[PDB]
This record gives sequence, C-alpha cells and structure tokens, in this order.
Amino acid sequence: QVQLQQSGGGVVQPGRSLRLSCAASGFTFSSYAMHWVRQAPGKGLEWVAVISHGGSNKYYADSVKGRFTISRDNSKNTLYLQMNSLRAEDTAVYYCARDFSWRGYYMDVWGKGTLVTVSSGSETTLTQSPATLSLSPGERATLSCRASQSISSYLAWYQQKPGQAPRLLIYGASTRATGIPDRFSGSGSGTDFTLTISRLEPEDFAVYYCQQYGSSPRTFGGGTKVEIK
Amino acid sequence: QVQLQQSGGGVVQPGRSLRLSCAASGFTFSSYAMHWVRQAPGKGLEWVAVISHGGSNKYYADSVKGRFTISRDNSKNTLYLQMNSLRAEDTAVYYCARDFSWRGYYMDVWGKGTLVTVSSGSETTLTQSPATLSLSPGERATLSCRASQSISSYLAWYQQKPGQAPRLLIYGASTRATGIPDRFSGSGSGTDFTLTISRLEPEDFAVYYCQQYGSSPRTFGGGTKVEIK
Repeated sequence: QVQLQQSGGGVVQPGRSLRLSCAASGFTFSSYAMHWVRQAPGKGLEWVAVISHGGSNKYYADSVKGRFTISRDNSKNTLYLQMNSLRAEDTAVYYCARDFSWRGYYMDVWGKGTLVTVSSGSETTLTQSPATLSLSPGERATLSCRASQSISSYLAWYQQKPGQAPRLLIYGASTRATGIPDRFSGSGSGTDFTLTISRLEPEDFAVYYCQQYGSSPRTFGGGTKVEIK
Repeated sequence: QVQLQQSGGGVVQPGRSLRLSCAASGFTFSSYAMHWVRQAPGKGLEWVAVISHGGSNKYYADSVKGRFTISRDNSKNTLYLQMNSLRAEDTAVYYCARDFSWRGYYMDVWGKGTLVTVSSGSETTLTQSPATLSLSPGERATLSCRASQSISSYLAWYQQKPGQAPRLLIYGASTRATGIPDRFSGSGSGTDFTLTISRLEPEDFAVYYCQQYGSSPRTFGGGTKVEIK
C-alpha cells in the first residue's frame, strides 16, 4: 500500500544543521507535490514548506523562510528538508505529507513523523518595584530591588536619562560614585535593596536599574521609571 | 577626557553577520575589563558579554552564548562584538561599557550606543472555536472555522487521533474524502466554515484542524479537541 518512511530525527544544539528524509513508495512520487508540516509538543499543526512535483517551484512559511530548504530526488523517491540555523522554537514533530495532486493545495497521505529537539546551549533574577513612580520635584523617591538569591551587598545602581547612555550612581549598594550628589543613597544587604532619592531635582526624573555581581552571569533589574505628575 | 566612540550599527536581515566597534581613548585600555550591554527599543537593559583586560577570559549571557563573540585589540584600543546567526529579538541599541576595574563587576563609562535592527525576512488566519468540546458518544459535535479573508470554499478538514499522524476528512469544505463515513459533514463558504460529526463514535474523539488553500502561504487553524465527559 501507499507508504512514507521517515528518518533523521534527534537532538541537536542551537545553530547547528539537521536534514530529514521521507522515503516514498506505493505511488508515482514524481507526479505529486510534497509537504512538510511540523507540530511542537502540545500545540497545533504548523505548515512548513511545499515543493512542486518536478522540484522547480518551492514555497515556505514566513517563520522558516531563508534558513529552511525543501528538496527532492525523484530517482531516489525521497523528500528532504534541510534545517539550518536552528532556534529553540523549531522543536517539533516533523511530518512529511503527500499532496492530493500536483497542485499543492491539501495533503491526503501523511508520514508517521520524527521528533526533533533543539536544546540546550542557576541565574540570579533581580525584580524592581514599582514599575513606574509618579512624583513632583521636591518629593522623595523610594525604589526596591529584590534578588532571587543572596548577593551579599554586591549590587550597583544605574541612572538612565531618556535618549542617553546609563550612568553609574551606586556601587556595592552603599557607596556613592564620584560626581553623584548625596541626595542619592543606596541601602540594603542579602536579597533586599533600596535606592532613595531625597528632594527630587528635574534632572533626577529618569529610569533606574539595579545590577548584581555576586553571581555569574551579571544580571540587571527590569527598571523603575521615575516620572512627573 | 575619557571617551568611547561607537560604530557599525545598521539594518540587516535575519541569519546574516554584523560586527560592532568601540574605539577607546582617555584611559589605559589594556588594564580594564570590557562590557557589551543591549537595550531593545522600549524595554530595559540586557547584559550581553564581558572580556578580561588581557582578553584571555570571555563570558556571555545565556541568550547570546554560542553565536555571539567578544574580542579586543589592545594595540588598536578597540573592543569588538561579532554577531552571528541574528534573530529578530536581537534588535536593540548596543552599548559598549568600560568596567570599573579589571574585575568585570560593574561599569562606570558608557558609549553612546549604536542602533541595530534585524528585519524583515498578507496571510489568511484561521480561527477555530471552541478550543475544547466535552461530549458523550452518540452526541453531535459542531466545530467552527473562521478565515480572516474570504477563501471561496477552498478549505480542508483534518482529524488527528492522539499520538498519530493527521488524516484528511474533508476537502473543498463540502466533499468527503474516500474512506470517511457520512456522519462527518463539512459546510460553509467565504469566511464561515463548519464541521459536523453526527452520532459520535469512540474513534471520533480527536483533535480537528481546518486548513485553507485560497491564498499563499497555506495555513492551519489552532485546532478543536473533541473529548469525552
């Protein structure tokens, strides 16, 4: 009977290349259009590529275009998919499918599928609250930075004026950098950290980021925007 | 004074390579650790890479590791970032930054930044309702498929039993494929489409997908799971 045998599935790391094979028998291979359809574990079907019966016309989905290649060998009766520059999102069960005819409209014969997994290649997460803070000039800003793991006071504070590069304010969670006025003050140890800006100047209205250096890799907080009201 | 001049920013397509330069003056370049930090338009700061003063030790963030490379030329007083296999998410303003010392803990001098954009290289979206449908055997299932654009009845229906490959049920939105019993019936035209499964068999409990072929590229619907209660 009509049959499609699949091979070439396995585990690869991101960036590398994989090639899948779909061996066909029971029908005239060179007279039908051929399809690849993928399905990530859990979610629905995603259409990948189509090739014409002669192999001259090839069409791809937007997500795979430029880095995926559909090909066929009509003397070998085999369909191929070259997968290059592989992302983590490319992790799916890949089905080869024979089209109804040469048209490439819809498929009536499906291969069993081969599993393709792209993985994989500890951190200290910093959370900043609040997200935004509305205040007047003369008012005082209080900013929280919470680490997922104890950092033993190895934390830095950065100011970023809109459109400008970041500027170091506090290093070591207490020490104030050279140039920085004493209305800015860093506080805290372990997991809990605070920046206090007493008597807000118009210059002080900016985005503020905390950065840890107790563990590798170095991470930032999500930021706190201090804006006028 | 202490200065960092940045260049090499621009627009590239996904997959291609870009190299950024950070030219340094006003300090002893070969005695400080060097940082790259990126910021996607709108969101916060993301730490990319660090290089030691001698250039022997290199450390990268998880998202960029394996495809990004940090390097330096101490005779040229220049820091480099080689960006390979570029994703759409890599779109950011890239800052070079001098570390406080050779340690690589935190940075006190920041470059202006260069903008890097990765873009870009019409569709008919199919929506399926409901997501799940709980029914007994003997009951009737009614399934909706809605296209974003009129497809002039060029729609196909697929059944997928759990763990198995998809199986064509209806093509052209009315016609029933060979093998398929007449308790399954497709209906509709233009944008509105329905599959009706009268008197549900135990075999019929599966996931159902609609697929359009009026426009290129070929797209699927999100699926409807028909399950027991």
